[PDB]
Amino acid sequence: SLVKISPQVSEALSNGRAVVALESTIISHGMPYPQNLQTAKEVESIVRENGAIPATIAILNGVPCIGLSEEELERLASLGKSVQKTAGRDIANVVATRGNGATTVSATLFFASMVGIQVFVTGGIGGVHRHANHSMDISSDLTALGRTPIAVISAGVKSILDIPKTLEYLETQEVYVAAYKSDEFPAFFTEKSGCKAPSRVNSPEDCARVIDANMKLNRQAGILFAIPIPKHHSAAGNLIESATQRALTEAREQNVTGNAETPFLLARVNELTGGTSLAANIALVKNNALIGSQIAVALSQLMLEH
Amino acid sequence: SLVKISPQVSEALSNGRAVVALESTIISHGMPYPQNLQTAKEVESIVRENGAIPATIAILNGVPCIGLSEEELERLASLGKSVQKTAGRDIANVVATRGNGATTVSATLFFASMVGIQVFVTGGIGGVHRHANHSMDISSDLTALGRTPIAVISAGVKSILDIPKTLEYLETQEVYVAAYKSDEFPAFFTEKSGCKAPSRVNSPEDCARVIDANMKLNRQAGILFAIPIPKHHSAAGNLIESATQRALTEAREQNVTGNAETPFLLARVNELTGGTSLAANIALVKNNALIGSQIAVALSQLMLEH
Amino acid sequence: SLVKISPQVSEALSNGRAVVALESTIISHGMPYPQNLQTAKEVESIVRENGAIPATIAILNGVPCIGLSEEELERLASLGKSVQKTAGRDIANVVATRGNGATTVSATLFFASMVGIQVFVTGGIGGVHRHANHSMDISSDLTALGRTPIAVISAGVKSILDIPKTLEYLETQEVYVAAYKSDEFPAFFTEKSGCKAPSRVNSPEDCARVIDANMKLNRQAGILFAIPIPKHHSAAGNLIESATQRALTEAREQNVTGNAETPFLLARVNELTGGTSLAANIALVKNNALIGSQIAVALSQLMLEH
Ligand SMILES: [Mn+2]
Ligand SMILES: [Mn+2]
Ligand SMILES: [Mn+2]
Repeated sequence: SLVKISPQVSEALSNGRAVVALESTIISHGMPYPQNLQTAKEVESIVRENGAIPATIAILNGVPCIGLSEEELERLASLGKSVQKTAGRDIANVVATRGNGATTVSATLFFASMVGIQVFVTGGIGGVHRHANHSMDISSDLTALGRTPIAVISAGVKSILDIPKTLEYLETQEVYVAAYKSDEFPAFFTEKSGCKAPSRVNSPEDCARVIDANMKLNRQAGILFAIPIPKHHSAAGNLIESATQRALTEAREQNVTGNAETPFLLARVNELTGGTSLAANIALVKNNALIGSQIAVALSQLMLEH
Repeated sequence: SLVKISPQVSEALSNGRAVVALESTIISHGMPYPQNLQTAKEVESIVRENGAIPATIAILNGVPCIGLSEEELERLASLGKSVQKTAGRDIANVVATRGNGATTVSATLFFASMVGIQVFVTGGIGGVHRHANHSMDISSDLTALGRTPIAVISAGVKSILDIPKTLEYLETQEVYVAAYKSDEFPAFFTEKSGCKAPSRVNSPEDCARVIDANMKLNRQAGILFAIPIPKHHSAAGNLIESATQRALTEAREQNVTGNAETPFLLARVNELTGGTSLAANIALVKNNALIGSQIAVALSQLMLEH
Repeated sequence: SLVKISPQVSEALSNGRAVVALESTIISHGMPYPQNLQTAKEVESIVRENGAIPATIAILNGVPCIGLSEEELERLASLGKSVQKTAGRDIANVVATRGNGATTVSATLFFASMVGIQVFVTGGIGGVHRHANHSMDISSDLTALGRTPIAVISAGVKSILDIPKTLEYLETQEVYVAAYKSDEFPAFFTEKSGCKAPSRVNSPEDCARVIDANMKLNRQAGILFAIPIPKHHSAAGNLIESATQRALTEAREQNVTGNAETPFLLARVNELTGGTSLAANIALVKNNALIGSQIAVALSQLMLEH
């Protein structure tokens, strides 16, 4: 009764119809207003055009909202960076303080699974940070997915993170990880992570069959589908990856360590590449929304045929 | 039906009244009998005077007891160090062998949450040990709190442990961590850990609002509130911290490693400081009982107003 | 309705009678057909002779089977190595693709616990790999047991793995670990791991009392019983351990690291020792089946006496 579900989303959920959850970060960190709103509308339209209902999730004035109205999407967008970045562990505090929160992967998948949404489209997922051996800095996204039965549709893991260790951690958490139409696990900006995909899926229908099986089994762990960046944005992605490897090199040369390591890398990449990173992120989210919506629709067919 | 709940505690729980869980360690390792009993009575009295019901938890002759009678508290106290230190994973064995067990944070929070107690007052919580990178020695307290929806009221984490890594681990487990009336996460004996508080709460009512939100959301992860040592015991705490840093230094100089590392540190500190450590621990538990009881009462008001 | 339970197993479960779960690996990697089938029959017969019902678990043509018919055991055995090694996170994919899967400890304990089987006999359990500090390579067996209330009957952990870190990890996951009739935690092939047992049990009845307590408490974490290799196979085990320590030495000398480390060790041991490893594994599984069946029967008595 604390959570507000939009009528479009609740009616779809009642009848087993396709719903795609979305997080509130394309909005809080996009282009200058009202361009971030326009991007959010464009992503929701991709979901709608493919036959699913988009369920953008955010917290507004302490109210968790699953499915946003036009007014709510506008309000969220005009707030811009002023919203609290809200991980799962932050939800109760944002509710208690009646704040506005843009939910991360861990928080969004909590709310999506709470109400029975099976497919959550994101950009990337958090992971094991570089030099986690000394810091233990590991995203709660990985824990959350290990104990929430939901499918996350991502473009992989950023090379700023430790991708091999992220994959190992996901194995240990019992998360099924599959690359989409590839034997290589994608990094976010490049298809080349250097890591073999632990498993492979080749169509939205393949994906839906795995989700359907997971639901029928009542497993409490989730699924990560990783969709490699489209070749039409490989130039933008390759630029970011080149800048990232340069930043990593400069970081080593200047002995940047500890809590300053990750923010230094992020900082240096933006100077070299400006807006191309956001452009790549938007292209990735839009690709994930397309394939994620097809997965959700294929799943609703399997559910109908039960 | 295995667990025995005292009539005072069960009647309070039936009516949504304030209850504070307590562990059985102030007793098993306090001053010489009957001084450890007197300390336990003093802590329970602080809870009672503030309008809550104290629920001390222990296992006696294989019977988990939630809420102790006068006879039971006396019996437990006279046993002294003879009781098994009982972590969550030890409970079944202590029950099976019909033993006596003093429950740790992980075991106490299991029993407290089992019966619907929302607030558990402790001294400190276990954590990531120093050089866990080589040992993986990490307290089950952290795991337990990550999957039990209960608030633990603590004075932070001892500097004998690795506080930065403990904080990271708690983030990954989706535990909401907040310092009380400070931007700094407290170490146990000193307010100065060197780590920023990941979040802050400024009153018992703030705390209760977070717990209330967590309950309404049906989140399965818990909450750590960390209350800095009162200035009136900072001298005792500073002495312990000084002795701890000296022991850490001597440990490095004598290359103490592995399973001998943590017990060496504990051993050296006691020689230098004698009884002041226990005095500091008692002051901390009594402070946590005061604030914890106020939190529990404020929470019972929120629940009444639902 | 996706899972097929044999009539013998379902009738036993309905009436609280002794059932022992078994995994499908003695079969997929045993002696040349039909010798692997004969070994599987021999293990099931040990369970039957001791008064319990054997429940071998596998996935055949996408159907999870709990309890195999004569035809199914034969079919599984004739498939040999062609079956997918199926961890818990792989189950949904094997079901979705209608494949054949030999379930590992993590997958088998999921299915066993799903239907109410309390005792699962295996050979060994997976663990923390050597140099996990750099790789984070850790078996999902440990996670799975930390959140599944079932008893696993094993002969310990292989010295190819990092046994001290595996024990620490199990503590953190809240898994009760006990050595059978010893103060030393067994390695798989040798009773000498160099690690003290965190706890000890001295009879099948002791084991059953712990399981019974765990069930009554409704704890969601499981139990690992580790049974040291019988002295009558210590020569075979000692040979394997000697070969393992030699392989470890050669690995260090040739600087084998990363993802090549574990497979190199496994590879070298087989060249030096040929079939004695399988012989030792079979002896261990058969010993675990004997004691595991006694535990299951003793537990069914406790349940009858409730
Ligand atoms: Mn982090
Ligand atoms: Mn420990
Ligand atoms: Mn592994």
